[PDB]
Amino acid sequence: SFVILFVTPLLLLPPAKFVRCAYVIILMAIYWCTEVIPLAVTSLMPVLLFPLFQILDSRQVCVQYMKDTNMLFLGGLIVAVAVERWNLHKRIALRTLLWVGAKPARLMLGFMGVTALLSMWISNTATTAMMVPIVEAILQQRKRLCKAMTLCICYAASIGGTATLTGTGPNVVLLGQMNELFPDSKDLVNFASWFAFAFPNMLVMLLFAWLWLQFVYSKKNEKAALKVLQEEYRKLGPLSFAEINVLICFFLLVILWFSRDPTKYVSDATVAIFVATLLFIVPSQKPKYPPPLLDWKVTQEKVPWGIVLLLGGGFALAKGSEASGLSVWMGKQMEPLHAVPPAAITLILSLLVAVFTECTSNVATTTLFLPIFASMSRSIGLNPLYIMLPCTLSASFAFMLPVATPPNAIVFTYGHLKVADMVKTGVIMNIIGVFCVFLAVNTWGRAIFDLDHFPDWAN
Amino acid sequence: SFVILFVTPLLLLPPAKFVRCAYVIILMAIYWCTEVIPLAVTSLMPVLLFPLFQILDSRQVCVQYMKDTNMLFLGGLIVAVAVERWNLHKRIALRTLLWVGAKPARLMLGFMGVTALLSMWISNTATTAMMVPIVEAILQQRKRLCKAMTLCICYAASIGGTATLTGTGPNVVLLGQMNELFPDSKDLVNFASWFAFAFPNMLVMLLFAWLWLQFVYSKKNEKAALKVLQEEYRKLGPLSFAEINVLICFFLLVILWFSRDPTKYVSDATVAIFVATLLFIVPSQKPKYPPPLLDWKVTQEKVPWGIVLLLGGGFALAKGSEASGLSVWMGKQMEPLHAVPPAAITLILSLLVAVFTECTSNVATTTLFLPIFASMSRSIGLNPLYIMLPCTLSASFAFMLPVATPPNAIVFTYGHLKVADMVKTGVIMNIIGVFCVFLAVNTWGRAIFDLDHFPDWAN
Repeated sequence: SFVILFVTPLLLLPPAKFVRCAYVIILMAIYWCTEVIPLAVTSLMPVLLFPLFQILDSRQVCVQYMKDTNMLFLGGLIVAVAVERWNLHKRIALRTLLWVGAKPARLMLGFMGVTALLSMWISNTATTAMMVPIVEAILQQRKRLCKAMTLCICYAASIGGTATLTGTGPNVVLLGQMNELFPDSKDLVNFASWFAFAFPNMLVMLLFAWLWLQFVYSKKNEKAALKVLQEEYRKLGPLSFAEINVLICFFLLVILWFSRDPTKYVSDATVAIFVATLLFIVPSQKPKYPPPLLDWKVTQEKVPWGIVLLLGGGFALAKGSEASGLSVWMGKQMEPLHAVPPAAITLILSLLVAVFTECTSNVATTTLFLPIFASMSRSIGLNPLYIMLPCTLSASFAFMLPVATPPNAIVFTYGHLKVADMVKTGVIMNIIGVFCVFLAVNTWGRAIFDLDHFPDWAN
Repeated sequence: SFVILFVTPLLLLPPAKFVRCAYVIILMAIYWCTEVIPLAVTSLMPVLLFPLFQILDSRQVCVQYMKDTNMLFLGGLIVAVAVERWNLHKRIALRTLLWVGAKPARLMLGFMGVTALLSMWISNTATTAMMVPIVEAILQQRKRLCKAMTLCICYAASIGGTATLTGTGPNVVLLGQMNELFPDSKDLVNFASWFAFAFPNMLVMLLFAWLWLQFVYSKKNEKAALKVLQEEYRKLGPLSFAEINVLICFFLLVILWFSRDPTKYVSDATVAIFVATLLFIVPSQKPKYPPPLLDWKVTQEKVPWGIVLLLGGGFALAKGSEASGLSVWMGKQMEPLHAVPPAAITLILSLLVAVFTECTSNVATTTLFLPIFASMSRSIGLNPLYIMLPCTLSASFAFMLPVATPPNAIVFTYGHLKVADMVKTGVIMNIIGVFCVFLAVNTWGRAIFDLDHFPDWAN
């Protein structure tokens, strides 16, 4: 019940400041998992508790909630709001679905592919909420096929969100934790490098996921799917001037992100804010002044400020833990794990994170786990990325339960899925994702991020 | 037109870093006044421009957008959302209106008083939006009386918002500018001290405003007003458990604010966040688990995150100006004003700010003006509060034009008001407010804030 979770851990107070910080983290973790209070409200607990426990005064805690990574996430959110408002993502989805065809194998392949590619830029929740209605329309016009198609949308959304830093919350958590715990790693992880590392990983995950879904689960079926796609495309209207401007702004954002990383004042957040500002200036109609692509009302009602506060609370947790000496204590405690082969450590941690994300939020899960893993990596003399990147990717492997991530809840809202089918498919999804992420980290992740050597920024 | 304001100042680039910061500030000021892009989007321009002009890199700029004052404002906003959601503010308004009576003089007095007291805690926009419908209902059940009653609601809302730090945006701007420009002034300005200084000032403004409105502008009229108030009170329902809990949480917030100021880790933001968190825990119904007073959905859709970003942009402007050496340059330039008597300087500045707020947002106006006035005060060896407090109070004196502040727009949305009547009444409002604020700053503001001496935190 809520009462036992609300009251009992809060009254655990009877020590050292690192013990108080560990208590704050454990209480926040319990509130993350149990959802007794909202995620953003839980993320505000550092402001409440660190001054009370004298870890950081209110000024230090409050200045941790908006940062470079948080601003980059906000800019990406604004761009995503612009894309969703002018209905460009559905246009891309329908165009690519028409291009790939409608035969059931390639139909599922195209659905998973477009969901993954759109989830790189649009949020996984929004991508799933847009894509599932098309699946429902096609199915209405086999039970195994229905459940496979419902699962594939959320599975591909979760996989594709990992490909870009702004694609999913755990990636932004990883970037913020890298800047907090390892400040000397100046933009080593960025949009270009993270893309170069995760997009092939995302493609491998998508291919193996599609293969497994074909394993576990035709003319007029193709004709019905084509009819549905064409009818959905006709009501979309002609490619409008606003959609063209949004696409141009998005392409400019992508080009500036990938070109910035082929003193350094300009970062990825600067590019995101630049394009977001342009979205409030670029007209939505031909002048023949026409309204801009975005106004502050829709940006206000559509931006998930709760996730921004969640990221800020994660950064405040990192700051309080680093200042209070908790991270040093954890590193000293679990350095006797320097006897294990790093590969086995990565496999075990990825499996544990993938399992743990089935019960709680991906962003909260990676927020809780990344400081511990970074302390381990610093203690055992291993590259922090070599641990954090696979664990950050595994934080998005919410495949077993509908309550694991909002895309699973969205797909489970429809009646084609039961809990049992989802858990049987999701265990193999978790194993496949862990294997693919392991292979990527051990094969081309090493070249991109220099995982073979202990970096200087890890001390 | 928008095009000339969009393009021409942006292309002014052909110098010294302080010149570039001054250019950024001037461009932001033009965008504040002209409203070419939204206020929050304009507040994000430091992130775009300071890295481009090499004043501050993206990490320094982005960390300025959430701070102690911004968190306190957010907590107060959450508490206000809780009050508005459970319809407690309307209950207080109707109860006090029934208590004061319905005779036209005391009717207007009670309306102005309750609007001022509610605007201390609820936002001026929300207070006006709640209060004007009661006025309309009473009037429906003399043209001069109608226009007087419509003006008085927004006038009292603007006056009452000054009484508390969270009452209006300019006060939060003043607190943030005090922490930015004068870091050594540890919580010299706080909720308790600002209340002790401004609540008598607010009362004097309210009394003189009511007197002037009676100057420029009965049984069954009283009976109709009483009938309207009673009927509005009956549909409100009995005092519910949720309203009692919200009132208790509000009283706890007020008590903790006033008792904290009869190392220092706990601040007013800590109290605001504590009460806001309690609003997500305290039940809204008798357990007989019942839903809490707040959930994150309504808090998300009701909190003005745009104003939070506006405050953050103001803090980033202050940081970039202080770092770039612009403030030193302005102080050196306008120290030849050390020949004027401080009282004349305060009168002139208060008049200029009160006039300038008629054309642009109060928050933007005080954001633009406070750094210049602080630089003046530092240069001429005068207490910065002795200049900033009257100017911060005058920033809320939006009385002449409907476009000056959202309360004026709300009251002007109804047809009882024309622009001419509003400007004639508002010029005398501005003069009266400037005089009252001058008297308060020179009589009891000196005792509270030690305005007679140049403080050490002003260097």
